[PDB]
Amino acid sequence: AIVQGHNQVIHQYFDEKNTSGVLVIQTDKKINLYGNALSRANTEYVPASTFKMLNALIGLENQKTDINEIFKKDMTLGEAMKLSAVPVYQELARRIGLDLMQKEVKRIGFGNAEIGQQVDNFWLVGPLKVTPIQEVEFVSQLAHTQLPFSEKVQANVKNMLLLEESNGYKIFGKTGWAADIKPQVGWLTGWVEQPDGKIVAFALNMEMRSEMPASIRNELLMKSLKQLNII
Ligand SMILES: *C(=O)[C@H]([C@@H](C)O)[C@H]1C[C@@H](SCC/N=C\N)C(C(=O)O)=N1
Repeated sequence: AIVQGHNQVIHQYFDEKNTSGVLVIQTDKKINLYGNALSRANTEYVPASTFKMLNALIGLENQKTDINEIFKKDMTLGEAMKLSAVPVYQELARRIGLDLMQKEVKRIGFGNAEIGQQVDNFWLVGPLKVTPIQEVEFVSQLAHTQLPFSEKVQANVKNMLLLEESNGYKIFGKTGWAADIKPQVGWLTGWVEQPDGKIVAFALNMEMRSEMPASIRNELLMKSLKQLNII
């Protein structure tokens, strides 16, 4: 059920950036693998900023914040979803607390579900790790309102993840970059809502280097989605 797709062209997209990457695509429970390092799909990596999605779900579900709260630029949880915003989501993680965080991460079963003893950095340097296949499954469940959280909480977090609209397609997702571990890990995890309402989920995972532009992840994602006729 998890197979290499028609990967002739996309393999070369990653080769031209001289790095190792995988793109996982999930349609209705069919998963296909693309890129030039397909073994990455079942390899565990720190989630980095992609964990903000689950942090937000947990914080909103447990009424540790709400979508209108202004965190002292002064900004909301949703505004902070796009930005670096280490202070907002670190503050939210401290409000949740280590015990509730570990309980929720175990209930969701996210990755290896281990968060250690420091509630405000376990997603960046370990010990929490997750595979790209696990990330695409998680975000597919979010997109379909199938996670075990309030429907309204899931809708509110989805609304924070809109990256852009084009020609009737909506692209939702979340970037991550673990720059302080070696090798560095880059993420772009999300989904496409096609004009007729169909959902196609993706998880891009690649080795980063410090000279790369952050936009390299979106660049590779968009050219691959176009080649696959997903957009
Ligand atoms: C999450 O992955 C990042 C922080 C919150 O941990 C957040 C910030 C930027 S990375 C900043 C450094 N750039 C290169 N080393 C980011 C991202 O671009 O995905 N996410």
